[PDB]
Amino acid sequence: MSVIKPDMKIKLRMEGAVNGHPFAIEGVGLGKPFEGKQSMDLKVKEGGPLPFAYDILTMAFNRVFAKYPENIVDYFKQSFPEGYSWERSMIYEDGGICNATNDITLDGDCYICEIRFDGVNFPANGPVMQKRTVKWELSTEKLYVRDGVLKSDGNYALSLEGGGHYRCDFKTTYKAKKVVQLPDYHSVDHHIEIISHDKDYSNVNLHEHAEAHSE
Repeated sequence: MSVIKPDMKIKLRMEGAVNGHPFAIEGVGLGKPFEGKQSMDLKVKEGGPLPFAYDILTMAFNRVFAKYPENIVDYFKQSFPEGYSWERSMIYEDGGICNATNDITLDGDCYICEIRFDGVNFPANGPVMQKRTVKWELSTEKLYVRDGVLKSDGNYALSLEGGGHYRCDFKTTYKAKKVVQLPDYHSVDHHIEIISHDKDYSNVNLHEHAEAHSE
């Protein structure tokens, strides 16, 4: 509790590859852990202009920024100052698959995030490589306990240019770096949005709003 403040800073770096194309992105941000809101400025440092849709990256760019009611255990605010890491697979319906990890530490009032992101098998004719995505729809993450850690699933969808949706299945494992109380089964609704961007998304402002529920 005492380590989590109403306003806290974010620093992150992402390294990765999509279809073998390497890149690196750094971010600085700000968030309100109790109101479940955060914003960040992201700059592509290497591998730009990115030849794939930026939207496959945005949910990789921290569940401490989610509004939790008093009747649901908060795995994430419990884990600090030591922090926690996660592991995630994102399986798109045309066979592209992204794996990603994130190690989250706290230094003072600033979350430090190291992200590895690796996607493969995106077809050259598909919405990702041709940059035909518009936005993520509202995403409901379902969290449950297995083997003493916290897992989650999600059936998410990107709306496309010209209509229709592009489905992706998310599978996440969360691992706190210290012993914490484990929550019951519950949900978190996420709204993610690219607020601003330049010509080739070398500069992007990203916003997220997340709230937890269980009834």
